[PDB]
Amino acid sequence: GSRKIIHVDMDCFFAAVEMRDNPALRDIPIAIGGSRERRGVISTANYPARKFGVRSAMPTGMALKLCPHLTLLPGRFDAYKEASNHIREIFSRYTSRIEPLSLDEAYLDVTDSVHCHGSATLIAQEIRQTIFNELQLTASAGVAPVKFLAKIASDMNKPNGQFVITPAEVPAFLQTLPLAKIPGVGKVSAAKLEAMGLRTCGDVQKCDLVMLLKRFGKFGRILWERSQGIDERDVNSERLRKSVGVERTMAEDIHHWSECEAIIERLYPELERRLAKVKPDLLIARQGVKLKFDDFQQTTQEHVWPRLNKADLIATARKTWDERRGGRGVRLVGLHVTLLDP
DNA sequence: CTAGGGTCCTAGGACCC
DNA sequence: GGGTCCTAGGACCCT
Ligand SMILES: [Mg+2]
Ligand SMILES: [Mg+2]
Repeated sequence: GSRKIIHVDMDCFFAAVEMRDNPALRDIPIAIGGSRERRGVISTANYPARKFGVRSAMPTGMALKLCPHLTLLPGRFDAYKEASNHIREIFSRYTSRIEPLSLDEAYLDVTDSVHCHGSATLIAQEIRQTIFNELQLTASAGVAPVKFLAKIASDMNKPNGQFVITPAEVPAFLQTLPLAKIPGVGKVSAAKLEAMGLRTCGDVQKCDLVMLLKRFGKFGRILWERSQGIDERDVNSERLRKSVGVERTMAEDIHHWSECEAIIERLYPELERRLAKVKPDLLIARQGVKLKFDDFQQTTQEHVWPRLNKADLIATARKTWDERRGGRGVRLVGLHVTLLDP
């Protein structure tokens, strides 16, 4: 009763696309991200930039101090979306059991596959080879009996490689696996887990489920399970978008409602155009706004509302501006919509 | 020196039974 | 007091 799960993951995705489309970028350090003047961050970087320590989510000013010749690119999201659609279609040639997790990656359940003599290892390799043909981009892959181990595995032999974890290999792999590598255990949780002496799955295996449940709730059950290789989550090909949002951080903080209003007027057409692609009649479940202050606290306020409406967003932003700004400056303004249920 | 696109979980009061 | 909706906030995911 053992499933075969593939996780496919594109290498340096946004950067790989820019280098394909402009070979002059192949061997110099490059990164997609907002300039330091726009208070931006790195979305991702190629391997020459990563050599300098440039990483995703690094403030761009830090990236540039580490790597002064970093070439900064704004991003071509239709180019990325197009490569995303193309790899998903490549995935469909092998199975319909496809759960995309972002533009550049997906789980595949190939348990019931007839391709490559039922070998999940060869399926993954054929998929990666096919993606290199056809798109001139490379991908890595992970093969395992459950989702999270497959997703961990695709990072281990990257770029342009794969890694297989058999059931026989699961207990050795788990024993020294850092908790922070489990998707969904982030910096905050890893630091709480570290501070009680829990660093690895082998550490958590020596723990009581009842204690984990008291101290972490449902998360403690996930921790307990994952540390044993337990991950019964099914590959689900039927997930749907639940929200759409548009926000911008300005180059300088704002302090006047007129400035905030001016920003919303430019945000709103963009929110409308994006909603309309998925919901032509603009019918929605909720809409709302987001401010982030110069002390980096953030507030959202949103409400039931039947259809995208600019004036109500302005009104709501006005209340938020007056009712919970407390005189600090504002670095981000955002608009947001919750989609209807079906 | 701290983005923008999102998902999921938690938690209190409202409301309904 | 138990479901469920409403709303806010936050950890976390991807590049
Ligand atoms: Mg990737
Ligand atoms: Mg990815």
